[PDB]
Amino acid sequence: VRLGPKKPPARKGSMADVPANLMEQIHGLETLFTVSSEKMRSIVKHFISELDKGLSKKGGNIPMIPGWVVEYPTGKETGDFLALDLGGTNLRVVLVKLGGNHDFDTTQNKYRLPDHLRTGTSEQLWSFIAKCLKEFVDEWYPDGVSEPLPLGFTFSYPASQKKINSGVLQRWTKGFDIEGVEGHDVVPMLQEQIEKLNIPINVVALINDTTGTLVASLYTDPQTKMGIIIGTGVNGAYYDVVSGIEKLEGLLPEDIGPDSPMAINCEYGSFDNEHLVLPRTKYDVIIDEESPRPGQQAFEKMTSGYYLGEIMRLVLLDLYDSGFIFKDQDISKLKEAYVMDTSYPSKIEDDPFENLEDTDDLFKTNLNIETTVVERKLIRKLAELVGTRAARLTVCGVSAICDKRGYKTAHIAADGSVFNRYPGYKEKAAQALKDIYNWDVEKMEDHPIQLVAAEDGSGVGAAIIACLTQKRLAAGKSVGIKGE
Amino acid sequence: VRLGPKKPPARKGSMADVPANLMEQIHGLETLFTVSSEKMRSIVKHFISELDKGLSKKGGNIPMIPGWVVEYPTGKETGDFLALDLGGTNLRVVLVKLGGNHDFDTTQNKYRLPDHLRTGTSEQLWSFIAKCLKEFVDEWYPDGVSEPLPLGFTFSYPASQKKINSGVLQRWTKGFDIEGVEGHDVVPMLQEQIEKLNIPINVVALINDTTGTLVASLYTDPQTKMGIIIGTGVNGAYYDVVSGIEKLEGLLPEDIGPDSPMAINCEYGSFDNEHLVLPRTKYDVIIDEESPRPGQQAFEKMTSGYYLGEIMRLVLLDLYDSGFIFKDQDISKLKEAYVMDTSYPSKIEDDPFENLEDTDDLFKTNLNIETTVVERKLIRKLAELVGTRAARLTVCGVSAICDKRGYKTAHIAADGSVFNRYPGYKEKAAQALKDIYNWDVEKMEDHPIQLVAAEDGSGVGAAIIACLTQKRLAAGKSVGIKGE
Repeated sequence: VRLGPKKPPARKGSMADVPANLMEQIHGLETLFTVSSEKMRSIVKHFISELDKGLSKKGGNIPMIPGWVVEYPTGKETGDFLALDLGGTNLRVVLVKLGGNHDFDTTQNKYRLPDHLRTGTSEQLWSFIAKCLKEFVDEWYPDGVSEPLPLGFTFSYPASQKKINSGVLQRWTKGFDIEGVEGHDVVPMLQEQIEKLNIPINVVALINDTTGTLVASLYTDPQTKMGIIIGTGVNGAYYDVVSGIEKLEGLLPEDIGPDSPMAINCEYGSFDNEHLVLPRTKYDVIIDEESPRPGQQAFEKMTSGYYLGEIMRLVLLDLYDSGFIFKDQDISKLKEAYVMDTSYPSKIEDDPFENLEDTDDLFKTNLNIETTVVERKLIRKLAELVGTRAARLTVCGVSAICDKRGYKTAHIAADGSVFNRYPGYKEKAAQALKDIYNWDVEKMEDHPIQLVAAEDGSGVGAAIIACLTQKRLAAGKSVGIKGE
Repeated sequence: VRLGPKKPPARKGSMADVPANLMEQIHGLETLFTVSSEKMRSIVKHFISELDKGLSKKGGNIPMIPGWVVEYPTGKETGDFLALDLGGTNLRVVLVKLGGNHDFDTTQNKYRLPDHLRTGTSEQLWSFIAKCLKEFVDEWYPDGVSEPLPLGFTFSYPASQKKINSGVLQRWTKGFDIEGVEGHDVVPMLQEQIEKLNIPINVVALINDTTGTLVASLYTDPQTKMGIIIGTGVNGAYYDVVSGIEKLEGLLPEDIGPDSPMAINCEYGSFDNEHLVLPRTKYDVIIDEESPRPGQQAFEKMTSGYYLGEIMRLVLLDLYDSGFIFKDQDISKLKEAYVMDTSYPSKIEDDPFENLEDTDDLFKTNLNIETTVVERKLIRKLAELVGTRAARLTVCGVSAICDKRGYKTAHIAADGSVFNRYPGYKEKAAQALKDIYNWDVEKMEDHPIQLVAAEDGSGVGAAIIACLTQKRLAAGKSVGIKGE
């Protein structure tokens, strides 16, 4: 039925019928968008320097935020832990029972926030969350608990913390506008409503979701060396060592000593805001100039899935202006910024046909543009270049973290819409790693450093970080700066 | 992010808070929609009697159509062969190179049919298809070929054939309405257009796609015993033996002997149109009575994914009318036939939350109905019952074919949107085979009869049947009834 259920083979992609003038333009696009293996190596050297610089006292464009997880999960932890994952529209409550053999069981609910909460009072927001937590606990522990359930709170809003059981909101985003919260620690605000309702929970950790991706995945997969999100936003987290963090010198208690692990939330979207190494094209420059913050987020702009259609849009417009393509078409829909989302390069890269009929129907239907087959062949080459460049640049952050820490082998626990859904992304990223290291290895499943699907960072990961944190808190081991 | 990239585990699905009166209706639904293994076995006995009846001279509700493939592919076939698949919106052209080691390579194009084709003239249709084939051959064979390319034509319209290289259209479907084709053999009509354009192709076979699914999958997977489609429509194909086909007695040449294999396209959607054996409910009766052809396609109506939402819509409306659910809601959407497509039970079965928030959002957003959590638990149970009943009744068809032919081990090469995408469908069907055979086996890979993904029947399958047929035609071996 249709093409049958199995993944169609890649199209042959003959260029024999493409006229010389378009072939010249395609080869021009290859020089603008191709990232050489040696170029990746060059970017990784700079990236390692900038990781180091973000951990220094002077700091750098990469935040390199300490995540206050100062131990590795062993996979042998047991017990019941909660996670709260607060988004802009919904929250999720997860009960994780850790089985102590790299395994876990989950029970989870999701609650839609009423639309007035976002602009309501502080107390009503924390009240709503505590009400959801009471309803969930009352059901799953109808006879109560012997000890309070430790909870890990994924709060992925700009926030700072001097210890793991704290989060001082810096500024509301994802929609919110509530008074009396910016500049305050949210952990006591949530805990106060929890205690007001006599719910047996202690909020012991506040985290970024990518730190949670790292930790949940290392609990299940002991080869895990990094958590990476490759989607609309981008981020990476990994464990560095305290002796490598100059900006914490003089701030730590003796029980977070120089050889302690320390999870880092890199927030590396701002890598190369100086615009030195990343291969920004005139199209990337336009994107940046037209973005909400020109000059910010350089690495994110170069690797996020959000921009991949817009790159194509601007290139196609440039080709149309130069008189090469769409000569007798009405291209008005193409002039709309972001009209081409990530589905465009994805559907074009997935097209299994030599005549590129999926790509034909996509342009005719969505943009009112008729194409010749050789135009579609240029379009398909361009989509391939854009998806492949994004993968090759994302793996530079992977290779920089691995080389910084001396990981010769690693599983890189990955999540995000580009990793999970972009066509051929896993193949592109594996070939990119192989190109960087020049490995003599036949199959991608045998690569020394390889991306694998992550465990749930904002749910499971927050619950396992709560476990690790409660173990320290109970023993009186520090999980923050001296005195905090 | 979200719930992380891996399939969430199944929800716990506690029924502890469901009031007694609603819990009685839930258990009533479970009794009504569960198909016991004892009932599966009984259905299979009647299904086998009906397969035998369809092959008899007097015939029966199951067509049991001889497919005129009278040999098994060995996997040693080599060479270049074409397939054409004509659907209602497009046609697909496929070049299949057979490697001689159960292996093949494909090169394919897809041509969208001009708007006017479906209602234009026969000449317009066959001339369009020939033009597409000319453009395709002229490209992949620019210096021509040393022998004409044999072509398999997947023409999945009601048609009769007295030999494989023929198809006399009975009735257009899929929106076609072309004068001067019904009651005529379409093979010479296509061949004439190919010859007018001097394209080096011989149309050697016309097939139903399910016959293609059987043969392509047996070429690649020597354990294949059946091809099965579980989608919007349902069908199954397998090899019987000529001595087992009474309705061909007296009609065959000596070289299609009593021991020859014969592929059968069952068209078993009409099994039990008498409505005596399948466990219909009043809801299935309403679906049949309200359908375009009441009393037809009984087995299709009980196993196709097309009706799974509509079964739920009717059950839910019945429970509302009875006063049990949605009291005080505006249920007018529930009153629209086919408002609930297959995505409803699919999304509901995938909902990972104990409070069924995905199901809550689906009902509010799409149906304008607010639910209590206990209503959603009834809705979820109903979706599981409906998907599970469909899987177990499809497995009765599989088990009837295996038991008819004495297959105690088999790969069942499966395709269609239900098999490929319906949540948990592969585990539902594997459990159903274990139940009917009462196998003492823990792991699915140890199951002696298993559904596996099919190879492409309408492309690769048609091309492989062209290959088998060409070898016979060249040698003078028959592929049809005497004299045809």
